Amino acid sequence: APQQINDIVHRTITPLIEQQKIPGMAVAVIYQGKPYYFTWGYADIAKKQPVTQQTLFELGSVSKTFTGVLGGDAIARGEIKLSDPTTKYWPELTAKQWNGITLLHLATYTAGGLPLQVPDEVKSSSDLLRFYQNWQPAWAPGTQRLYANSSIGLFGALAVKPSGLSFEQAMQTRVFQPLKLNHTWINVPPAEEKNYAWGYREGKAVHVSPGALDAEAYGVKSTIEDMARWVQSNLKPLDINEKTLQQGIQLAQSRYWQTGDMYQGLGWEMLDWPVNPDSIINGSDAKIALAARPVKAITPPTPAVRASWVHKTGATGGFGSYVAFIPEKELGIVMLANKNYPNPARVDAAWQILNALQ
Ligand SMILES: *[B]([O])([O])[C]([N]C(=O)[C]C1=[C][C]=[C]S1)C1=[C][C]=[C][C]=[C]1
Ligand SMILES: [K+]
Repeated sequence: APQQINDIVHRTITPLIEQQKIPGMAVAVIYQGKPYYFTWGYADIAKKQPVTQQTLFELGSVSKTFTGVLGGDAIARGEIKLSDPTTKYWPELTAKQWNGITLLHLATYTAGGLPLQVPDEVKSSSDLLRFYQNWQPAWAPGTQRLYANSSIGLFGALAVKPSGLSFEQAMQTRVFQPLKLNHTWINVPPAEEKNYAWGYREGKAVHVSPGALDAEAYGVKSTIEDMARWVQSNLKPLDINEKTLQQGIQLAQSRYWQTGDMYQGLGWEMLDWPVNPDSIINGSDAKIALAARPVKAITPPTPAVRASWVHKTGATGGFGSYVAFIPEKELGIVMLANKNYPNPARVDAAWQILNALQ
């Protein structure tokens, strides 16, 4: 690798791993559009398996960027519209609080305070309908943002209904396969288990447990190579040959709502660049508090702005992920770890690397 990239990555990441006691980590830097890869430590401490470029990590909520792009692809195909009422795709949702809640609201966490998590007791399709029917919004639609797996999760499930495919099949056929993400999975096949890192929580090896709307909200596993390819695809959507997928990516980085310095896309979140990491932390879900924030509608949404810091954090019980990129600089980073360590530390490291290289 170019020595400047080698140096800033190692000089940043080695102390981060020490500070945070991270067992294993993989990083990719995308510079002038080429990926450069770095690995440290262990995918499996007990079996002494190193992190490699082929190691699978749980992306956690970075999965929402795939969900948002898959939804964008469905809009581009003319299967759904973000202006559609939720009830067009789920007419069984007859409770009157749903009147006025659109797919846009679900996708962007603005439906009125859908909860963060779907309860563990929701096990069946019947259970899931009961949950949404019984939910009482705190706020009118389109007035406050409250980050929520139950919101964008439901968006993903509904978005694929016109296709006639399961969510997983749709993601595979319409996003993973066209982009050559051949080691990216909603369900890790047995053949790939040799690559699947363990997550570590309180020093115990753990993997994400099944849950309602898991695929849609937090269920993707991927390698550093495929994640670098995902960043490249999102940096340069005009190089994508499949027209609806190119359009979908563009829709997911459109700016739909503003809160403070932050703009909400479909899965992706964005700020204007230049921006400093304290302002990114407070302008994002990377902060340690669960924040209800009033939002301003961007009427109509601003198309994807090249001068942006585009990012997403993710976690599972045992993993912590971060992706950020700046389109007008052809520059991005992926950080995958098998420990859920504090978000500000992720952003700090990412910014330190990208600002050195831009
Ligand atoms: B995401 O913001 O990373 C999301 N992830 C998950 O819900 C997956 C997890 C399973 C167990 C622990 S995290 C998230 C939302 C709200 C709280 C934490 C993580
Ligand atoms: K599920």
